[PDB]
Amino acid sequence: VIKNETGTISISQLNKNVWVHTELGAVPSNGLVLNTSKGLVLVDSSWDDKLTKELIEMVEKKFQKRVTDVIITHAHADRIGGIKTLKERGIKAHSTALTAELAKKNGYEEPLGDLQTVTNLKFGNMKVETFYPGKGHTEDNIVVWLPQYNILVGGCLVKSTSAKDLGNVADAYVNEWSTSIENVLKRYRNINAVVPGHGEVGDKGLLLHTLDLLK
Ligand SMILES: [Zn+2]
Repeated sequence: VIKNETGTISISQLNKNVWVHTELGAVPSNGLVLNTSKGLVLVDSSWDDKLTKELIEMVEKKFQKRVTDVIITHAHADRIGGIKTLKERGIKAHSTALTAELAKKNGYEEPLGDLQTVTNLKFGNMKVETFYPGKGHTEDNIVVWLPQYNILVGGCLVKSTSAKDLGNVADAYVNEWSTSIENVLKRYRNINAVVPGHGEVGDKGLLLHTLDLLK
């Protein structure tokens, strides 16, 4: 549970090799910091470059290793915003082809577009699975699964126990969103914890909570 001084960044621990990163904008977004024997892996970066830089520098210093990869969960500014920083420092920015094309169309530098519907990644000792469940918060939103701990990073497809709204539904697919959440529940039937795009960590109850919000 290491927070910065002023800047708006904090890092909470869950496992011996998994932490949560939260950054303020008017809404505090979440992400993941995975400590592996080959380097640090992030599930999402931050709102912009300035925040993304501070974030990388904070964890590299703490864990004594380099951030080598980042997985972008969708193309919105809050997730793709620090792409320039990632690209110039040589950090691999993974994403689906869809997320990659949406970032470009919106004027952002593009991530790798290497991820499929189900992609199995392995970082030294760590194993990470990416999964596209269908449209919801956006047309491209994906979730991240850590099998070794049964942890799920839901991104903005999943709302926390504090969200009484669906948020910005401008690029959302409110109809398929319920089916997409069901795809996640069907694929991962035993979840230990769930990390929402915004809000506090939870469990399977976050998905059911999102389903109710979609009614
Ligand atoms: Zn979004």
